[PDB]
Amino acid sequence: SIDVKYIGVKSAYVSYDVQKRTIYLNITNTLNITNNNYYSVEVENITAQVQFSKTVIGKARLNNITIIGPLDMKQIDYTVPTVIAEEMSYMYDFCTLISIKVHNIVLMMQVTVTTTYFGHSEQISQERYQYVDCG
Amino acid sequence: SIDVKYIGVKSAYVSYDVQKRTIYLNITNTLNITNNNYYSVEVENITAQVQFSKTVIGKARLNNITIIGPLDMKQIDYTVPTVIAEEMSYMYDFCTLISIKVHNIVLMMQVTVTTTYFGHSEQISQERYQYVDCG
Amino acid sequence: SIDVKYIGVKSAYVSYDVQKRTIYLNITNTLNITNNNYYSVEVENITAQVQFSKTVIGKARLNNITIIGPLDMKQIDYTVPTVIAEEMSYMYDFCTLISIKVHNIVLMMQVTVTTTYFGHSEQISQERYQYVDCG
Repeated sequence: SIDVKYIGVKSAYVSYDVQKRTIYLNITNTLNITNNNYYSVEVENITAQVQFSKTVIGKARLNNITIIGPLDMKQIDYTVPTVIAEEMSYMYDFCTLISIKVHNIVLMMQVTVTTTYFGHSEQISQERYQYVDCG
Repeated sequence: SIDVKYIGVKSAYVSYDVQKRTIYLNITNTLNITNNNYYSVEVENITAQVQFSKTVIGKARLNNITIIGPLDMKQIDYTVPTVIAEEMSYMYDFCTLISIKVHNIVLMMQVTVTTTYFGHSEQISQERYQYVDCG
Repeated sequence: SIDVKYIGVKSAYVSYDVQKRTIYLNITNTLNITNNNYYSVEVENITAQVQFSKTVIGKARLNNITIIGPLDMKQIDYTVPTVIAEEMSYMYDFCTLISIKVHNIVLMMQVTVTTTYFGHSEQISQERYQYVDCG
């Protein structure tokens, strides 16, 4: 990868930015640029590539075979009872949360059992996260 | 990888930035640039690449075979009972949280059982995180 | 990898930045740059690469075979009971948290059982983290 940048606020080549309650008087500028970028990414000069796969079974006897794939889940349990009794009193709540399995991002590729691969593979993730905000 | 940058606020080539309650008077500037970037990334000169895979079974007897994949889960349990009794009193809450399995990012690649791979593979993650904010 | 930089606030080539309550008067500047960058990353001159894999089973007898993958979980348990009784009194809370298995980032690659690999592999992670903020 090339130039995978995360900028918090602002990005530029040249910036003359002026913000607040300042004062200019008689400012002069100038700029001369000769930029050039000969990207030559991910090029191939191949004569004979032979991917392959096979299986040969002869005079065999096979019984009770099991091939699971990854990331299984079984017999899980969640129990979040919230009981509230009360009598002749005073209560008050604010910004109460109960969270179970709260996802944000799930990126999956080549999640297989068998995988012959030739080439490139990328996974990029840029974000600004904030779960709870109260006051 | 090339140029994987995380900038907190601001990024530039040249920056003349002026912020607050300042004073300019008779400023002069100038710039002469000859930038150039001959990226030649990830190039191939291959004559004969032969990926492969196979299996040969002959006059065999196989019984009760099991091949799990990675990242299994079984018989897990969570129990978060929240009971509140009360009598002739006063209560008050603010910014109360109960979190179970709160994910943000999950990036998975080539999560397999068998994997023949030829080439490149990347995984980039840039972020600004903040879970709880109260007051 | 090349140029994997984490900058807290600001990044530049040249910076003339002026912030607050300052005073300029009759400033002069000048700049002459001849930058150049001949990246030649990850190049290949290969004549014959032969990845491979195989299995041959003959006149065999195999019984009760098990091949788990990595990162299993079994019979786990969590028990966080929160009981509150009260009588003729006064209570008060603020910014109370109960967290169980709170993830932020999970990056996984080539999490396999078998893996023939030829090439490159990267995993980059840049972040600014903050869990709880109260007051």
